[PDB]
Amino acid sequence: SSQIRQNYSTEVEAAVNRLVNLYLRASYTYLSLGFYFDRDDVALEGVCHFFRFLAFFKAFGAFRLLKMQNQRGGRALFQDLQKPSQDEWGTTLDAMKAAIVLEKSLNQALLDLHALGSAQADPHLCDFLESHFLDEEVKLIKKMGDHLTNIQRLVGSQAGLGEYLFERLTLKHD
Amino acid sequence: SSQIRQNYSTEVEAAVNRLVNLYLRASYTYLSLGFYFDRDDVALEGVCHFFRFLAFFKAFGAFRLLKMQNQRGGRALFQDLQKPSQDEWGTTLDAMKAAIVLEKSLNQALLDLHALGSAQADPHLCDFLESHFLDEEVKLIKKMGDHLTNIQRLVGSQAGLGEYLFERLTLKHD
Amino acid sequence: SSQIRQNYSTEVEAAVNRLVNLYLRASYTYLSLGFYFDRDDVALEGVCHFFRFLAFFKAFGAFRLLKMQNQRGGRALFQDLQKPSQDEWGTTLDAMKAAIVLEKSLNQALLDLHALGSAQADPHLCDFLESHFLDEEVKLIKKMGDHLTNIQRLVGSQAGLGEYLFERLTLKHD
Amino acid sequence: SSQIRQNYSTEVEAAVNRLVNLYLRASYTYLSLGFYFDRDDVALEGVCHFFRFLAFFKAFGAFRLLKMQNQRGGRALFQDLQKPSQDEWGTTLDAMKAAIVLEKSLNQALLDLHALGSAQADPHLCDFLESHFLDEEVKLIKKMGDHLTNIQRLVGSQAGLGEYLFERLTLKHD
Amino acid sequence: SSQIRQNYSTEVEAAVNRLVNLYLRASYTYLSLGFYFDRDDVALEGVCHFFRFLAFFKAFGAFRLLKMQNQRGGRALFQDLQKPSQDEWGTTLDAMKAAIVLEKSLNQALLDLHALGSAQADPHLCDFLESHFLDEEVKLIKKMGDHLTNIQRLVGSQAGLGEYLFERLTLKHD
Amino acid sequence: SSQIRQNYSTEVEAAVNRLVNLYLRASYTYLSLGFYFDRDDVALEGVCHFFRFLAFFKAFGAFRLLKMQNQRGGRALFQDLQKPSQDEWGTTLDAMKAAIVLEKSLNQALLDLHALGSAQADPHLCDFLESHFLDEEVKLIKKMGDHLTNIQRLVGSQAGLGEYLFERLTLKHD
Ligand SMILES: [Cl-]
Ligand SMILES: [Cl-]
Ligand SMILES: [Cl-]
Ligand SMILES: [Cl-]
Ligand SMILES: [Cl-]
Ligand SMILES: [Cl-]
Repeated sequence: SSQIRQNYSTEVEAAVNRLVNLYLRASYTYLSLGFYFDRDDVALEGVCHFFRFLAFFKAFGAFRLLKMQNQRGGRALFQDLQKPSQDEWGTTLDAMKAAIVLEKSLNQALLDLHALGSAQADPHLCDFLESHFLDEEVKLIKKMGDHLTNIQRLVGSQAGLGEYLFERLTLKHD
Repeated sequence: SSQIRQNYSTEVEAAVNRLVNLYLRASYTYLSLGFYFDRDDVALEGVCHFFRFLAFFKAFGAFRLLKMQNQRGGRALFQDLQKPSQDEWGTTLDAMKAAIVLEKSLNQALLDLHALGSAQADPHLCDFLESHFLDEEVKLIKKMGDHLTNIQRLVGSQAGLGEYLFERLTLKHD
Repeated sequence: SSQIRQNYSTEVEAAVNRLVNLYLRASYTYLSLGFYFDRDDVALEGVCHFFRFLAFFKAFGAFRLLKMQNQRGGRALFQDLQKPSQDEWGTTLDAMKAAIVLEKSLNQALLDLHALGSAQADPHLCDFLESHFLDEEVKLIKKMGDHLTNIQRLVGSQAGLGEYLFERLTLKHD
Repeated sequence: SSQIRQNYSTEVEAAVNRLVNLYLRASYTYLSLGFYFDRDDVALEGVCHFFRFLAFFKAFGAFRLLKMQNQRGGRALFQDLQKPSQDEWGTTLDAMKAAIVLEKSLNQALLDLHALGSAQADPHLCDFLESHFLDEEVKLIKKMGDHLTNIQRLVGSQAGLGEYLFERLTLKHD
Repeated sequence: SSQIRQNYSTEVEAAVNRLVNLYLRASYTYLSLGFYFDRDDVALEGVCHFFRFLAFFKAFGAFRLLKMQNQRGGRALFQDLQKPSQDEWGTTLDAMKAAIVLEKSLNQALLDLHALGSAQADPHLCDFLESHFLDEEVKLIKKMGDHLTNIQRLVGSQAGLGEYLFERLTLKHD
Repeated sequence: SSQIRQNYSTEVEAAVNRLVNLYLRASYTYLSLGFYFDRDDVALEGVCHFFRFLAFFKAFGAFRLLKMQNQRGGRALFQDLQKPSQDEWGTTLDAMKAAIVLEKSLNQALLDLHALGSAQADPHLCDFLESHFLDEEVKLIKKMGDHLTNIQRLVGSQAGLGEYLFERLTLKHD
């Protein structure tokens, strides 16, 4: 079969392809979230920019996984990409909750693939995830949790005021 | 008649003169809105600056239309410029609603003139509007809609606080 | 009434609004003169540029008056802007004569408002006109008189030659 | 409904959403083509880079369409993204033929949407496609046709030699 | 037939080839006008330079049309280029009148090809002409009309003096 | 007749006009060759660029001849420009052979005009050709001969491979 493949199981190869799909689905979800916040009747630029950046970031993750698949002699296989779970995303709070849920699911998938790699004595795979994904993911979830907490603190009798202030004073815009 | 005029109908020539009037009326309306927000008892600099800029922008549009009238061999004809519809403009929300109404009317006038040009097989006219007015107008209306949405989100028990915060954190001032 | 208004009569406030109208009418007249000289069958760029600049200059004068109205606690009130006195402006000589007539009328209006301010013991108003309008106006009328004299000297059996040479050698173009 | 929507038909809105799907599907197809050419048993870097760039370019096209949908007051709706038509793409020639087929299909979709816009008297839509998509698409198809011709000229008894030389001397690598 | 041709009619292809011929004929006419004004017994450098530049400009137009023909998959076909209508071009006025006549004929040909493109639902063709030819042509005809008017104003008892002054003070030389 | 003409025969004047025609015909032939090699089904950029440059170079030669005609007091006379000998130009080899044939014909025409000048004791004419045309022409024919030899060496069982390699490694492209 492959002239380069070594210590690279069919199980890991398949799970890498599945993880690419999950990252591209996440990218697609973030594209939808970003354009929702760009609507004239939502109009929260800082939220749009936050999710738009994550769409690019998740696509980059898929690209890195696909590059690694080839470096190890595996074969990239693509599947249909499921549309995002929602067409409208509600409030900034609703969206940030959905994002944390998505990220925890991606994180569990990274942890599951790491555990498979460990079980299969594939240290290149384990290091790859540890070096390029696990800490990036922990840092992103921490940031979303921080944001969630600030959004929640700003919700009261005055939800619109809080939603505006969060977008203007925490999120990057211009 | 003209040594240069070619494929330039009397109907388009007249409609161009009418459109100049509409743009200058819009400029005048924006001058009034700007100075209203500069009043010591209104005092919203960011709103003043927003409308003052649009007054200049609409005058520029009229200048471009008049330059084109001459480039095509038509004759600029000016009519009286009607005073703005109001002497006092209410809240930022009231003003931004009035501006969107004005812009939609200008947009319909651009679309009507484009349709006349198309019907008269005048592609220079059509391209002129498409290249210098149609997208500029769509972009401006999108921005006003975004602003309207943010102003509306900030209205509640605390309308003054919201009006101040919008002017300070969304609109350009200094 | 106003939290800032002091020593600012209703008569001066009204006369300031009237003077804004006169300056905007003058701006409009200069816009018409400029585009007339831009016609393919007139084609005197230096004359077009001269009047176009005056259109901007007169609008600036109206802006300064409106800013002052607000600084004093008065209320800007806009009226319809009458179309210019002519649709076609004749020769450079005819146009420059019309401009001097317009400027003398604006000057008389400045002098009349100054006299009202003096009579009402409003030195801020008097100084405002003296510092930003009276000398600017005298300088502009002197320049137009100089131009008129040169245009007249160039009129003879060869009026077209003189009109061309004045536009090329006295007026700014490029 | 929308505070900004004007002259924007439901038919165009739906067709824009469909066109976004087509552009994202094209991006996905190009991602697959690129990683196929990055395989250790294919190893044609210049071809990988060509298709990888087109994946980014087609995603950019979808982003521009989605931005426009919002600028016009329409609502972005996403659908499932179908996996590419092939898992393996054959030779450079096979791939370049598949790309031209894909591009002609995207081009027909642009032309169809332009015709709908024209029929609906939507000049903003027509100009948008003309200014940002029609010529870009014609230029890309011309380049692929040029490439196809050069690949074909290099096919003979020595197909591998030709495939290597095309990748090294025509396509960008490093 | 062509691997790239799409939505490109035989009628448009033929009309593009005809238009190339017209632009090259115009270039040739301008070459002749330029060298006539370079004669020692004509000696009007500014007029020579004006027409020489237009010869280059019209050739550039033909080059752009030929590039587009290829981008669309059509086939460039060249025909004999007819010599200019005159061997001697008379006065600057005679020449500028001939140039405006030539330009109006080229403009009508552009408008005719645009109308054919519109009728054939070929928006790439329509946009190409609108973006690279229609406004350039309107601007050039406006300039020639301006020149004609100035030349005419300078004709009187003293035609030679006027012809010299126009060449020295309006046209670019050095 | 001419105030400047001296030692400039009617025979040389006529032959100069004929030579201008030949150079412009050559320019036209090179324009056709260049656009043929730009076809999507030919696609040899380096060959297109080679012939496109020669089209410009031959037009420059005609311009220099026309400038000289005027410097000597002769009168430029233009004739119809015959279309190129072919609509399709075959292979790079076929085209380069046609170009050498064209250049040898231009060279013979230069030599014939030089011999006429010598016979008529017109040393300005002789020097003009020697200084600006004879060596340029010898250098160009040497380059085409070098190219012909390299194209011929690359023709064998693998003509397409050779044609590609010549265009990529000898001719300038980018
Ligand atoms: Cl499937
Ligand atoms: Cl009236
Ligand atoms: Cl009224
Ligand atoms: Cl679904
Ligand atoms: Cl023939
Ligand atoms: Cl003939």
